[PDB]
Amino acid sequence: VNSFSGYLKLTDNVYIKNADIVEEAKKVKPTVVVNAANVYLKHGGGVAGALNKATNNAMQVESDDYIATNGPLKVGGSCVLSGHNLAKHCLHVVGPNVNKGEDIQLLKSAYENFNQHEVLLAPLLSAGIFGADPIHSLRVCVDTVRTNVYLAVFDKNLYDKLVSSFL
Ligand SMILES: NC(=O)c1c[nH]c2ncnc(NN3C(=O)CC[C@H]3c3cccs3)c12
Repeated sequence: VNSFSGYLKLTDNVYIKNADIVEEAKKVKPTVVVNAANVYLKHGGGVAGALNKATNNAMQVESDDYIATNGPLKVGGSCVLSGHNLAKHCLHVVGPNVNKGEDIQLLKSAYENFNQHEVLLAPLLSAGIFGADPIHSLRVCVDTVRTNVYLAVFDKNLYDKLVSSFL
């Protein structure tokens, strides 16, 4: 039994809510919040910009040090950094950005990173401003992640569409 409230059960291990992941993080303080990152950990907009803003830019400062030491991530890859005031840890996961011309088949690899953590609060990878089909992303999530995932989808119309079309 955990502290997530109001989530709609989709499968054995996947749940969903119409909420801002940032506000969910401030309320639950989960062990792991997932960031929808890019390979440079440049947190300008989307989920990343919103999370980073909520940390008063501390996420970006930490991320710049990480990149200076380790270089960029891979598309489909991840790294674990601090969750700052929002969670114990932040798992920065790079889904492919179709609007940048990145390869859609890498979305499954991106979701595989979730399996290294027992419970996660997460956004819908590669959707929104990342340009991929959100129905496809939810499908890949449910078919790839085996650990317990609490998905927050900010857009109300999209949330309703995702629930109503889910198989
Ligand atoms: N400014 C924002 O994008 C958000 C701020 N809080 C959020 N909490 C949940 N989801 C959000 N965005 N996203 C969707 O609505 C579906 C896809 C997902 C995205 C993932 C990567 C880029 S956008 C946001």
